[PDB]
Amino acid sequence: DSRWEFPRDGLVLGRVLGSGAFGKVVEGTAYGLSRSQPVMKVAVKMLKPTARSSEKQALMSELKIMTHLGPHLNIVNLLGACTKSGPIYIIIEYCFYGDLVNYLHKNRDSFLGLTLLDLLSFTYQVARGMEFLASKNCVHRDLAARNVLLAQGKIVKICDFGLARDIMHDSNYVSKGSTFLPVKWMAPESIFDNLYTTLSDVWSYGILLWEIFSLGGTPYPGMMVDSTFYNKIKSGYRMAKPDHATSEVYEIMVKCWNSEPEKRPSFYHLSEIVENLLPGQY
Ligand SMILES: *CCC(=O)Nc1ccc(NC(=O)c2ccc(C)c(C#Cc3cnc4cccnn34)c2)cc1C(F)(F)F
Repeated sequence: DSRWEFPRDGLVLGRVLGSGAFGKVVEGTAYGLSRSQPVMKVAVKMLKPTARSSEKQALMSELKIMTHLGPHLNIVNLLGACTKSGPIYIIIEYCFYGDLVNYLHKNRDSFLGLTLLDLLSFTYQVARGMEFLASKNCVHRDLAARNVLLAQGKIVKICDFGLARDIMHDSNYVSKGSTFLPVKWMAPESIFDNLYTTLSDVWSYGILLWEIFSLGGTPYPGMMVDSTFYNKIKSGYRMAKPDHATSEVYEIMVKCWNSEPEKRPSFYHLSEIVENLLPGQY
């Protein structure tokens, strides 16, 4: 679609927010990208010179998929793109607080500020975002706190850095076969039987909830991903309750970690359940 196209001379590129082996996301400023906000801060995903044609095809397809998702409050907001007469730029609205892991770490010590209600809100918003993606038949496959951004007003924005994360030198991604995988976030059917569904996303959402209510802890702390780890998961091992989880929130996580995928709750039902834990009703 040509509606998305934005001229390069209207885009200022700044510091790198994140980089992988062949892609990167840079902070930027866009001039004339909105009539109402003629000077607006953005993030821009682009390829590095290192990238080959396979990684260039993936960026164009990523743009194509993002155009077809349409907008949702809890997904990163696609604003425009640069495609003609140059390398592909994907322009997204800048999320003030950055990624959720670092946000949780920065606010862990002053936690009562950051409140339990804020954590419940993040939990609810992610579920609403994942519900949207599922409705578009998009399986995330890498849902984790590191792939959740936070905009001002404390609004969750699910994202996927993809090529802009160095999964080869990130401890959260374990070598398996030809590539590196977020094993500690993956459902057993994904690890051992290579099945990726919304229901496997629901497992990852449970791991994400553990991240939130541990205030950014590493899942299965101390445990290396090895054959001992793999066998524990198949045998029904699950993480204990994080410090700042209520019993209700822990029960939600355990439901997400059912060994049988069809027994995990939908992202829609998850939204309702978390809603009843929040004060007030709309
Ligand atoms: C169906 C599966 C699917 O579509 N997954 C998917 C794949 C790719 C994305 N793309 C992004 O998340 C994305 C692209 C480009 C850019 C620039 C950004 C960003 C950013 C940003 C904004 N503010 C900050 C602050 C610090 C660091 N980074 N910032 C993101 C998305 C998806 C999705 F899962 F959403 F569908």
